[PDB]
Amino acid sequence: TTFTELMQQLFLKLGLNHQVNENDVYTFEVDGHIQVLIACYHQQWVQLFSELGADLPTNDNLFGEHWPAHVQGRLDGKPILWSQQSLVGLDIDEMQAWLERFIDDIEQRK
Amino acid sequence: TTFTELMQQLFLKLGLNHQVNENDVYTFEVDGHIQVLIACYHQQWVQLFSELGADLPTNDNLFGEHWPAHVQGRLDGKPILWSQQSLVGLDIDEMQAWLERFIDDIEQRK
Ligand SMILES: [Pt+2]
Ligand SMILES: [Pt+2]
Repeated sequence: TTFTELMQQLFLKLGLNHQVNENDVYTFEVDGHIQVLIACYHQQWVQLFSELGADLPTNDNLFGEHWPAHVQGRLDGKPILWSQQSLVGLDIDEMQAWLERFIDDIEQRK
Repeated sequence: TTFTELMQQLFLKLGLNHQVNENDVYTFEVDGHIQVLIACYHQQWVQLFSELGADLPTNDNLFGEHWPAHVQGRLDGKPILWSQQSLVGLDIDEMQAWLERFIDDIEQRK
């Protein structure tokens, strides 16, 4: 199905409150300090995004730890974490696991 | 089809010589200075890998420039570039374009 269908089914299932902006980007907060953005690009890629605060900028950024990989980047000089995967074949179960996995990773870093 | 089917069809089409090792990793050289490794992990992910020499380690590593993204990492303190995408939905045409695109990117950096 489309990104929104997936997104809806996702939040409507996990009973989590969400926030969609004008550009069609979903946001969900973990506890009270973790914000995760989820957008779809070019009708194929699902992007995850979350800020890290003032984490250890020294990250080798190799693939292997996660599938897909969690990449640490520099935005506004400020540390961020992102993950991407194609929509094709993406089921609600994989979506949930990927998120949990990304959420988990965020905490361990912050 | 499987990774190998794809891989074969790829090299057998572009008329490029290749080299498969013991771990089932394909290698292809561009001109005489560019080596690209292609492996499949967990029967789902196709990984691209190539060394950069002594490039500018200062890379923000944001998504957006390419789909999928070309990530710059540190392996053995030495700069590398990688890209990953799921096998599902992956056709020989996308494979070729992704490679060309990765190859291109390597050159511009080295
Ligand atoms: Pt597009
Ligand atoms: Pt596996």
